[PDB]
Amino acid sequence: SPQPLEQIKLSESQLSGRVGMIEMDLASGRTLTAWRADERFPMMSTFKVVLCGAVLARVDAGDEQLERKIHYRQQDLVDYSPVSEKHLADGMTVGELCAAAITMSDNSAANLLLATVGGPAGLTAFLRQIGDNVTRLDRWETELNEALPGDARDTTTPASMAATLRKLLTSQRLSARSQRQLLQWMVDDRVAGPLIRSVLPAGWFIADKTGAGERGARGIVALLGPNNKAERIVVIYLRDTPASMAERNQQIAGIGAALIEHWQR
Ligand SMILES: OC[C@H]1O[C@H](O[C@H]2[C@H](O)[C@@H](O)[C@H](OCCCCCCC3CCCCC3)O[C@@H]2CO)[C@H](O)[C@@H](O)[C@@H]1O
Ligand SMILES: *C(=O)[C@@H]1/C=N\C(C(=O)O)=C(\COC(C)=O)CS(=O)(=O)[C@H]1C(=O)OC(C)(C)C
Repeated sequence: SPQPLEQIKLSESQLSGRVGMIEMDLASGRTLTAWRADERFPMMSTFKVVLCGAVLARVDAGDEQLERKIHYRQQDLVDYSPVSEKHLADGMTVGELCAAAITMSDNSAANLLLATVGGPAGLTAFLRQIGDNVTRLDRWETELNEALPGDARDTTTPASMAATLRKLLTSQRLSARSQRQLLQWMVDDRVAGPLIRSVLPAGWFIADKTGAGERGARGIVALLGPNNKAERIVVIYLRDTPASMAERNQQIAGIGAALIEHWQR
């Protein structure tokens, strides 16, 4: 593999699209690699991690309980509700909804949670409260995936998303139990976690949330490290490429390979 930056560049050349990437030490916030780190990319389903950070903040304040059962109706459901469509009769707890959103990318679960935090405007307000002045959510699932060229709606930057994830996971804004819960949801991702593990060398930790949207949009927010440790946050977004999903996946994996082969920097 090339050095990480050279691999990132190669991925742009091959995809004809923009890549944005940060590699950051989880414990300290040291930025190791940055590419288009201040440029905007659609969050797609990666927003669901920040969403459940906002839910957890409400739990910590005594304004929410992960146990609380939410009952909902079939007419509430949007496209791709693998977990939530199973629970029309019995409902789902707030914690189950976050598990479904983060680990299954259940869109209706995400919208049910978004309602509880004041919708897209409420989530954006929460982001501002934790000092992210850049990331914004404007729409609900599934319109937030539109990825229109030049549209600032529903975007983050690699730098802001990495800093925000670090704040949620480590900064004691959330309680110890809540930090542990958010981490565990990412560890438990079923959409990409097992696939990623199948290609990672033995000894490498992964926790993640992935996303995909229109116009080639694709992304991952992850924790990665050797010695079975979540050493670094890695955030990679792709936009405005006509490439197949398989090719987008393989380019992201190629960037991962470059990081793994050149880890000590
Ligand atoms: O010397 C380092 C390693 O080099 C190879 O490992 C390869 C591995 O066989 C391949 O499957 C992976 O693909 C990359 C898979 C990455 C998966 C996605 C990563 C995510 C995680 C963080 C967010 C962005 C991308 O590359 C590594 C590095 O060459 C050897 O197989 C392995 O025995 C050795 O320990
Ligand atoms: C988040 O990025 C997305 C959310 N849900 C979703 C869907 O709306 O269909 C997913 C579909 O997963 C598949 C391929 O079965 C999860 S996802 O991460 O792939 C994503 C998304 O919208 O994906 C596309 C529909 C754009 C492929």
